Amino acid sequence: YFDHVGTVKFEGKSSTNPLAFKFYNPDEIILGKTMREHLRFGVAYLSGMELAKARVEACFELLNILDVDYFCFHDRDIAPEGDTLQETNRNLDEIVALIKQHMHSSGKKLLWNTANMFTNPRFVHGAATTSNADVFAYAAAQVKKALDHGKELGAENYVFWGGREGYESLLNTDLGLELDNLARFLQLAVDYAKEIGFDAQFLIEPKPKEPSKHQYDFDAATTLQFLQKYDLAKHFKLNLEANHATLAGHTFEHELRVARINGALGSIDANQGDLLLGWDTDEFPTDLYASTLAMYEILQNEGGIGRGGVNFDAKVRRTSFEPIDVVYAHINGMDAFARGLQVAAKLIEDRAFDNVIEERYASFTKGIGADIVSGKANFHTLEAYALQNNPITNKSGRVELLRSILNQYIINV
Amino acid sequence: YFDHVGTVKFEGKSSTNPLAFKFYNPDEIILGKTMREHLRFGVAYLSGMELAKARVEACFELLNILDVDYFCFHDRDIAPEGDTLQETNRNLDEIVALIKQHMHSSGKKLLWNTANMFTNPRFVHGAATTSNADVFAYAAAQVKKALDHGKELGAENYVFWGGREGYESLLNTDLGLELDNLARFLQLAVDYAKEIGFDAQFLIEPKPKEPSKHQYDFDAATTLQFLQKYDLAKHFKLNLEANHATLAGHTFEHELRVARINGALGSIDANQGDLLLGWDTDEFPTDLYASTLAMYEILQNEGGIGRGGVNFDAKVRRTSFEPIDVVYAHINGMDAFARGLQVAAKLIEDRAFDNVIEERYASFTKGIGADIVSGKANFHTLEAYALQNNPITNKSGRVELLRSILNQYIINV
Amino acid sequence: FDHVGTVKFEGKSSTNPLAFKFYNPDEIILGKTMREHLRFGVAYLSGMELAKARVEACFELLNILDVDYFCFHDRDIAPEGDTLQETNRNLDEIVALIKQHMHSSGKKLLWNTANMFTNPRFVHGAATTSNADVFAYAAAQVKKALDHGKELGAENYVFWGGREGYESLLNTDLGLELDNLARFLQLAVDYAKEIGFDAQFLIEPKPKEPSKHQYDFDAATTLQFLQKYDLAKHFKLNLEANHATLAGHTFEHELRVARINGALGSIDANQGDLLLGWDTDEFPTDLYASTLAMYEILQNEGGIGRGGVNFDAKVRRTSFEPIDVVYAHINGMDAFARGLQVAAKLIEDRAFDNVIEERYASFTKGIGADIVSGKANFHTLEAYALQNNPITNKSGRVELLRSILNQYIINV
Amino acid sequence: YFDHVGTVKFEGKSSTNPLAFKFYNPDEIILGKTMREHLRFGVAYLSGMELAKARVEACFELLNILDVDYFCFHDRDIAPEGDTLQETNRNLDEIVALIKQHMHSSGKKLLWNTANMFTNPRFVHGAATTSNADVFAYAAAQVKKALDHGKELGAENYVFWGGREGYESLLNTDLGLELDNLARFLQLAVDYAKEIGFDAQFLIEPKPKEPSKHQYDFDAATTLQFLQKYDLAKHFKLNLEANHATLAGHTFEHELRVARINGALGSIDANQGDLLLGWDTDEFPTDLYASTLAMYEILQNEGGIGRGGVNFDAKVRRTSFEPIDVVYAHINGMDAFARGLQVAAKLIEDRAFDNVIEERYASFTKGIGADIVSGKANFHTLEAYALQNNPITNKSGRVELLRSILNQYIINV
Ligand SMILES: [Ca+2]
Ligand SMILES: [Ca+2]
Ligand SMILES: [Ca+2]
Ligand SMILES: [Ca+2]
Ligand SMILES: [Ca+2]
Ligand SMILES: [Ca+2]
Ligand SMILES: [Ca+2]
Ligand SMILES: [Ca+2]
Ligand SMILES: [Ca+2]
Ligand SMILES: [Ca+2]
Ligand SMILES: [Ca+2]
Ligand SMILES: [Ca+2]
Repeated sequence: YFDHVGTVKFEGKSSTNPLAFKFYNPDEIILGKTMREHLRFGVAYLSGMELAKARVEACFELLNILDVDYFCFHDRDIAPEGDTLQETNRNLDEIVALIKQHMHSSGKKLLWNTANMFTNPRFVHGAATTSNADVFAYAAAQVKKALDHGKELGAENYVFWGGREGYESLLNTDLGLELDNLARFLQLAVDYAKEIGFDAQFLIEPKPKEPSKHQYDFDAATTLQFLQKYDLAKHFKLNLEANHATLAGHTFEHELRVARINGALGSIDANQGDLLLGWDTDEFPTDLYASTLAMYEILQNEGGIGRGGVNFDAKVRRTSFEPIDVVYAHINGMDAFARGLQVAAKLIEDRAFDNVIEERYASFTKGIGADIVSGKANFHTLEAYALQNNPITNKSGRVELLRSILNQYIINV
Repeated sequence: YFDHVGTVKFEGKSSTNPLAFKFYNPDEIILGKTMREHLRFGVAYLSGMELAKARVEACFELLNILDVDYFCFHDRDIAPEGDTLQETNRNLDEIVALIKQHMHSSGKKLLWNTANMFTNPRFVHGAATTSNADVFAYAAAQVKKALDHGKELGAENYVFWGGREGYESLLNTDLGLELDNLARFLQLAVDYAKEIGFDAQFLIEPKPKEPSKHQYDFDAATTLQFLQKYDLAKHFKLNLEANHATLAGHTFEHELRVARINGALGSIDANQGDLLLGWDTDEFPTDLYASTLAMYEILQNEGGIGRGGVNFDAKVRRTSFEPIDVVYAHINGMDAFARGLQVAAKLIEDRAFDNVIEERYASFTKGIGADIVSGKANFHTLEAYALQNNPITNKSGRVELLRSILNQYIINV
Repeated sequence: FDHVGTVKFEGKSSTNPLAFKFYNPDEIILGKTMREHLRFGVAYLSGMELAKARVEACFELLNILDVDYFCFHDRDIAPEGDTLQETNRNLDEIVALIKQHMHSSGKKLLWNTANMFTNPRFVHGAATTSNADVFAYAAAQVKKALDHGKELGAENYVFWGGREGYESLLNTDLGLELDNLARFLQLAVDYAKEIGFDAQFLIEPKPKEPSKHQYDFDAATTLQFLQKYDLAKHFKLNLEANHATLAGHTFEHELRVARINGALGSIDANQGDLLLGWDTDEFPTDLYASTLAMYEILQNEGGIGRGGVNFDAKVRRTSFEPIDVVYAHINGMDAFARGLQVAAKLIEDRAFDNVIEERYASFTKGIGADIVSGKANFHTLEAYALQNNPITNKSGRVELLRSILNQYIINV
Repeated sequence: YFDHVGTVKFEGKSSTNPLAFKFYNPDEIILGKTMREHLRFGVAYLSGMELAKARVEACFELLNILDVDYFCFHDRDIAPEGDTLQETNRNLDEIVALIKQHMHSSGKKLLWNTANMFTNPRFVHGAATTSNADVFAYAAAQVKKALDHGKELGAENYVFWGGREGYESLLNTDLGLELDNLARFLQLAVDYAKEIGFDAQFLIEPKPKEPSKHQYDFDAATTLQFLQKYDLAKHFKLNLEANHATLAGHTFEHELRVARINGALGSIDANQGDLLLGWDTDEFPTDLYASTLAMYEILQNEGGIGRGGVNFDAKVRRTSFEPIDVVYAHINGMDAFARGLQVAAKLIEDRAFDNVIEERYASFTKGIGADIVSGKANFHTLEAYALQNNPITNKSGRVELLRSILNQYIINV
């Protein structure tokens, strides 16, 4: 299906073969784990049911071409809807059965599945946050079925994403009812997963906007505020998508670090936006700064990426319409994140940033700084200290110095 | 001296007097309350101490010119630093006593005061989130003094703003330590206000960025996430500044509604940015959509603006450098928000929006929708409902219709 | 449209949702009726059966709204065939039905255009394509549209951004693409001359979307291109409000730049959302933007001239009932009619012009007159400044002027 | 004084010396020319006259530390104003005499000088586009003096920059008069340079905004529209500043290519913005994509950078306040652009992009495409060709392929 016989192999950074990896060596050992284990790369997923069966075959062909172990899918992208909900689910069941056998034969694993509650017109007002309770019931039936399929196929995570949960205008929005109903829907899904013994990690993917004016899981901190408010934080981690970070006005590594220090870095969608375009372009990730600094955050996460992966939720350019461009595009993104891993790991091993940070904040490990951190110091004792009028000498933050190191490691590692 | 003898007075929407209110009639009653009480307008603040005393005289002259009942100040904006912290506080105490005098003779009240921990170079790395423990101690001494002065002058609120609390680069940032230390600082402040019996409402003002790349209290939701995480939410509401809403990628009314439904709409700074400029211009508020929709949110807040007010944290344009421009600018903003109050109050009384919202979400007050809201319905019963395959018919959201009504009321109320 | 009658003016107090609150087509404003000031335009089963039905729905909507002008794109009014010949046969057949409807209903064609955006052949652009075969098809399509524009009496003809730009400079021959864009536009000019097509040629700037950069980025950038290639004498601009803010400008900025360069040809009335980086094409509702747009248009030579105020806008995705098309045009028609009322009174009252006159009075006398005349040079200006006479600037009065704007929007 | 002493020297990519160039080897020959000549790096430029004289010393000390051959200055940055214009020019002349001798003894060259008509409050409304003719006269006297000084010191270019030439609001702007006066002023300057024999390349620096809402030289194409309209294009090239390109919504390499194909790539100011911050941050350039692609456009320019240079119009971060950070910051930017030159030259030498472009547009060098370029093809004949209905087959744009190549050369060159 992809104009490409054979598999893409690692050929080193000097190779001029456009169908070879320059940096992704799956077997390269980095800090005691292989690149394959560090990155856990995932790949995204005639008419009617015949087109669907052919899509199955093409998905696993591509997984074999790229030597990728993990895939993801949305229900409505693997099978067409029927004339009833029953027939929709029969069509899905049939295609799931084909996928399950391919997974067994090929040894491929389901990183996550999800429900597409975005495409069909019934979701024009959203799904959980719809104004039409009939749509909420259909959305529950659809996610119910998707949790069944996630359990059947052994999904390691299950994703809820922004779709159409937000608003076009606050003028016609009952904000409390929509947010309450979102929280009800998510808890109902948690209840159902527990009842069927589905032990995948639940993930929410923040997205700030597009196609809606505002979408409720705006960024990591906004989603965490909602999760904490509704007693859902214990059930959900975040699926962080690079382009959605920058759409929200943050760097990717900002979202990742916020997620990390709240125990909620669950998985990533590796792509990139165009910061001069206010929409979500979902380009395959090529920026070596973004991939280096993303893997820097991931490598410090408990268990690294953990049960998540580096998932290529990305779109070939409109002008890269040939089948082979799908292979070129993944090679672009896989080599960019493999280089990012190499560079990040060496930055971490050399404490290239950590030693500067240790020195920056050293005052909080001695004297009055230690007393602040320990809780001994209060406004009375801090004032008495400052009333000594000891000269205050700040230290440079060395931003340009560190930026030179980042450039040096990107090139030299 | 503002080149202006006497008071600005209401002269109706027909007046061509540039130094007269066209819409702010302080005694006009709207829904059982005067404009004065709805809006609770606030105004925000030779060398050395003589320049400082002159500035006090100019501030209360302006309060009298504008017939404004409330003012705000920052400590380092009202008095110069001395050669020691002791002398800085002596200078500040002397000016605070001159302010207390003018409050006596004029009856004007302190809406809030705050510590300016932005201007002096000791705060280059921040205040609570500084890398230098000596700066943390100075910041504590400064806020301790400001809480004393707030108590002494009867401040109804006390504001913490995000001046230097954030980062220039995550490369050199110990994020967890900075946020832990910000939470420690705010809790120490809470402790001290309780010890001295300072009963003002504590407020945090979100700001997403500028001057720094990222500032931690990015928007209402992000600040609420931090407050909830560190058990501080019970002590703080938000001071919402309109320009900071749009700088964060939200409308002002979005930030206000989010705060409102989390019980955290404490006060507002009334200004406006330029959405084509990304840098916090703090212009006086002139946009009648923004003022109407801000007042629409405030009127539905418990107690209206409550102990807060509509505070003109705004700057005349660089090209409006004459004294009289300060009066023109305030008339601009006071009339904009008075018109917004009139229009919003009639939109609420007529239920121009509430009737469309009521009909939009009516399905959640009966049938399967009521069972969703009550918790009776789960995935099993919702699926059984959806499996009936009853046709789903959504209703239009009528955005353009409501925008017509908004235009009509802004013009015709 | 689930609304059989005609929408009429019922004044500002009316609570009829299907009535104009500000657009009174007959109201006289500075010697001209609202109808002729604004020249409102409306922008336009399977296969040919669906095509014919859409013609009927178009003119049904023109009658509901009492609108005199319409626009269309060729590929939006007729389906393609299995050959170019068949595509033009389908197109000709629908054009014949539109012409009869124009005669019977009295409606006029503001402009037509060629849609060289949808079909996959234009993936790399039309005039700026990398594939010469596509350039040829593009020329054939515009040729046919110039013929239909002549046949239907189009007062303008529009070239718009579509796919003329780049996704990446890494693979772009910029000089060739711009040279070919100019070649294509000249050929079009050559052909309009042959058949006696007299309509005003217009270029619509768009800075980006779907592409990373589109070459007619804004008014000034398109003007730089037209001047470089000796095409400025043949083209004016079709200015769309959303494209101004997408380019980082206010709509009134683009309108004034176009106006002082004699290139304000026509407008597409809509609005974006300045918090969303994409071209939302909402029906215009912002009274500031509509007031200040009509302020610029009223000062253009002949007002909007041969152009019009064309509602190139889409209903919200959540406004999916037929009646919402009517509600949305009422929203935008009333917003721009109010804009005209306020702008005309501001102009009549010289509310801004008197302030501008005083602001720059220094350039009508003394050393300022010698600067303007060309008499003053660096030598005589230095001698003047070396007198060290005090410089006293005057306030720009921006906050004062904004209060006036608010007052007129509410009061006129 | 810069805490350094000695010269920064090249130590190669593996050095761990923070005070050594890792990529800038001034003597390395690349396509027949040294790095030093390719890049022509430029560096930017007690109270009263004593502080001014100390600044002269510190400037040339830094030029010797960095081994940089070119510098720039603004008149009001090198000498304080006097109590009269005569005194201002006497102060300026005295400092210019000191700089002239330093240039002779040190062998450093003046890349460009300019007039600062931004700081003093007389320019609150602008300079050439002021509303006050008295200010226009002062502006004329100041530029006249700067052209005198530029000729005396042998400036190779002379810069006009954005300052406050724009508007705060169109409500109070006579746009035609301001633009006419801008053109008059620039022609007066051209006249005067001719009269004194000043042979430097005149340059205009585009800037879209900040501090003003709109600045007239918005970007390259907008400035070119102005230069063509007023018959000034024959006299001016552009000084392209990287942060101003992105502030205007363009990439830096876009502005450079637009300048280059219009004969107007005169010089550059090498810095970078933050595309998530809406204001002009003027950070030292570190992004290897931006520096690579900028040197890519420059190397294809007639004569490369020509009489211009790669000028570091950049500011150290607020938090990098130690003197040594100035050295670290230039090492960061000089190594970034030296690496950019290495990578760009090999990309150009290998025709890594040019061969893909040659094939992409091959259709225009034969058949109907040649008739199009030749002018022979017209609408009648192109339609005849299209009416044969021959299959249209487009070829992929290969963007992801090309991005992989860019990444590979950045690492491997
Ligand atoms: Ca909603
Ligand atoms: Ca996306
Ligand atoms: Ca995703
Ligand atoms: Ca910090
Ligand atoms: Ca502000
Ligand atoms: Ca504030
Ligand atoms: Ca192109
Ligand atoms: Ca558009
Ligand atoms: Ca348009
Ligand atoms: Ca101006
Ligand atoms: Ca700059
Ligand atoms: Ca510059």
